[PDB]
Amino acid sequence: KQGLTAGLAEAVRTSQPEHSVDAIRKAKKGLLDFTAASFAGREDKGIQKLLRLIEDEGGRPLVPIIGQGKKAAPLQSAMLNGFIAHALDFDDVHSDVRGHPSAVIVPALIASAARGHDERLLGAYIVGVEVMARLGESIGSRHYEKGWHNTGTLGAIAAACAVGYAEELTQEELEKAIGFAATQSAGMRVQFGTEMKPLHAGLAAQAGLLAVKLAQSEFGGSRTAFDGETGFFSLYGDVEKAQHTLLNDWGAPWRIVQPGLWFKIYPFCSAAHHAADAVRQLISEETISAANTERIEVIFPPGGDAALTERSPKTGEEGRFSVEYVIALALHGHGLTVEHFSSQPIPNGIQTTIGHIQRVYDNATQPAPHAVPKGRFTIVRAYLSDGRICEARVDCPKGAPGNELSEEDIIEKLTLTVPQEKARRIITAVEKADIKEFLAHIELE
Amino acid sequence: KQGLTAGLAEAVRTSQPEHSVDAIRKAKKGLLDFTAASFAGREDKGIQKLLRLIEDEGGRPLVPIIGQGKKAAPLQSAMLNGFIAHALDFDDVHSDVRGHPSAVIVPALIASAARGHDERLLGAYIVGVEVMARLGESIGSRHYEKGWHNTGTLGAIAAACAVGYAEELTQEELEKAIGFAATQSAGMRVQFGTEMKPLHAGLAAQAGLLAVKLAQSEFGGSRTAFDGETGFFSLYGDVEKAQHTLLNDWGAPWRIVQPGLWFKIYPFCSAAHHAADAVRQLISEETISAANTERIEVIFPPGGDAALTERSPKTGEEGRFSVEYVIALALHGHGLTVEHFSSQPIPNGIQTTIGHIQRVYDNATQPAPHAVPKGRFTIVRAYLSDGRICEARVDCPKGAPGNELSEEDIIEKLTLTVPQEKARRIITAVEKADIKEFLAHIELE
Repeated sequence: KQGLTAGLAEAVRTSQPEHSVDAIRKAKKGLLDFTAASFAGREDKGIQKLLRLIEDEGGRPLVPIIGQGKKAAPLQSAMLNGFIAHALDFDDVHSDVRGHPSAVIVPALIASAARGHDERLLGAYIVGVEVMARLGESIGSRHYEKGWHNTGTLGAIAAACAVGYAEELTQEELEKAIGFAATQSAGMRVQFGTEMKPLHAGLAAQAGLLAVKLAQSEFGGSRTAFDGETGFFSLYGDVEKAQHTLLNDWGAPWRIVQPGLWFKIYPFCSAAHHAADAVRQLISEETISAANTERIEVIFPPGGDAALTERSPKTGEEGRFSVEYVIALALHGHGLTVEHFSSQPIPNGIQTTIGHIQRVYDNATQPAPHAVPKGRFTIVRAYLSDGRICEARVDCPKGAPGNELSEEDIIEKLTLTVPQEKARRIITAVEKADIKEFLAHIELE
Repeated sequence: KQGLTAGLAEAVRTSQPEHSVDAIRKAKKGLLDFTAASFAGREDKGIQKLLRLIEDEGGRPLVPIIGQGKKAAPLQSAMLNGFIAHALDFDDVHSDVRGHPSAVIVPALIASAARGHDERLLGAYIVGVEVMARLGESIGSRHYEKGWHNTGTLGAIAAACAVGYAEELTQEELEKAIGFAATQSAGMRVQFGTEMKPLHAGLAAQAGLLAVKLAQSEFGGSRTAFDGETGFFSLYGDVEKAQHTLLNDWGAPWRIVQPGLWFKIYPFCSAAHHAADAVRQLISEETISAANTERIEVIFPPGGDAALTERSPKTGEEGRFSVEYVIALALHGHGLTVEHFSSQPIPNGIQTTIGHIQRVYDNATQPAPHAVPKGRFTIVRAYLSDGRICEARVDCPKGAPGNELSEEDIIEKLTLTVPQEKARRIITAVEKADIKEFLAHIELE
């Protein structure tokens, strides 16, 4: 009669992710996307606030701060590197997680790898994603609806499990590490729209790393924190659901492959990517523009735009969650790029165009079987001068599983910030599973 | 201020605790009890596990680790000193908090006072207790019953508010710090019976200190984390209750005075202190002993022993939550002292005596008007040869508000560990509000 805590600890401990060629390939691509997203945010001012904070605390310079040209202590690095990866909303997402797995897991593993077992990082990454996906599937819808932020609340446990795999924790050590992570698990969706939201990823990475370090120190703790009427799932979610779903069909195929990580080509809310692809198609094929369009209708399935909470953004940052701003920015001839999603105010011409973009809801159109997320689509319809219309539909955006990034796409995202030579050195280190060389290259200056 | 977050921030910011002579006296006594509890646990092996961890991380030696003879970084010191204060269950309790306020608040304030504003520490301590008491009152009974550990889940916000008062944060900065603390709030009762339970106090102190440092760094965050249907009280407790109770009659009377901190004379669960007082009375006045007692009946009102979850402890640590062990230990002629509540096994003779002690429940006996906690009493009845019985009743144990420690009790608790001359110098520094000298003394080199 094995409880959920022991069940998860055993599944993690005895995993053999390196036996899956596809999962290893996907983990290498994940390291490259994580690096690209972190580099693209290297000038974000929140990073400097956090660097001044940890410099005031002090710490041994052991782990690189990605893209920042310095090192810091392991737990400090986990906080910093999680924030950096998530700061621009340019990092990866996972449909099971309903959140951002690599921004939590990879910082924890970077801190572990800088200090041993780096030969297990890729496998640990696969296992970490496996846990976070399954936690997201198991916790229940009410968890997010009530106000918890999955990236934070499930990230600490997933990071503890990834690092626990990497460091070859015993069954008892891993059970305790899971409980040490669960008893720190936190993060509130009220922080959305502020830089505390990406900081949740760093604090979750830090909490999971601390959980492993406590277990390795022989610190005492519960071995059954998932179990019972006061266990983690009863407290934060749906324990019946977790009992049915958490461990079923563990591993191959790994969740990092199926349903798979989605690597973003746009630095804004994944829920706007369909519209972004569609309007770009219309601008390319039909030469539409803000000047020649009277107005726009954006068609979602009911609830498809729930994450796009900004209908009248004033800032590029607020515009990250506005399908109106995404479409209007493209119609005005601008790239859907990092520089246009900052705290600077949206110019008045684009705001005028935003006022001519409306959302409508279509409960009859059947989503495509390969849609990401499942059941999602978006149609963009432009109204031109003489009553003419044109439309484009996207169900699986570029970068999502089923519409994967090309070789060249990965290189392009990496070279947003660094020369071609740097990006190629990074790619080669990752291809060779040379984690020491990877870590050396991603520090930058 | 309008809304709960702004309201609490304003209540904290504009507090004038220094106008309350009684509150200042109580805060000084709380500092001395915190110090004595921390000193008494200085040999705890968990402390060395945590010291090795933070030494591996590194940090500037800025803040004393109480009783350990070294300094560490502010956030590290908060973690260490909260653990140290709570490690033996010898630290203070508060009925509104349903938890251990000083083990959270004083570590955060020590880290803040070591870097300035030390003249505000005593006031900040009062304000911190005010917040944690009100959170414990406002969150609702279901919070603890569901499985959350109030010391952990309410401590970060209380510590952020104490340090925010000490460092004179603005209204906006305090609103943000409250949210930075709330979005980290965590801690599960499944960790009871392990040293992770006292570590919750340090992790809460650390999270509250981080919240203040983020607000001071101009880090972005929600200013309304208590408010709305995804706010802290809706997520973790009873938002209706909090709307009625959180801010009402603030600071009048200060909760550190009424109902007041309880300073323990025994290093075990407060709920056993009545029985401890009673059995000692019986041993003193009637010369009962393990040898001449057939059996014991211990009488509680319904629910009075709910916290005493161990009826058949195997170790002194488990014995901390066993009225049977407390009574049996006293009957066998041993002091109710730190050395008898360690992880070492309970000897077979004491276990035999434990088997002769039964709990019974009396719903008719009226608690005394001065009972602490409200409605609580304990009667100890000893059955001797020839059918004789003797009984002793305790309603307000020594150390509880209304039956406060003498000066001599305070010095005795301090000298469990250090010579009388050292303790007198510590007390003198606290009496004069010489916080710098106090901080110098409690490092123990």
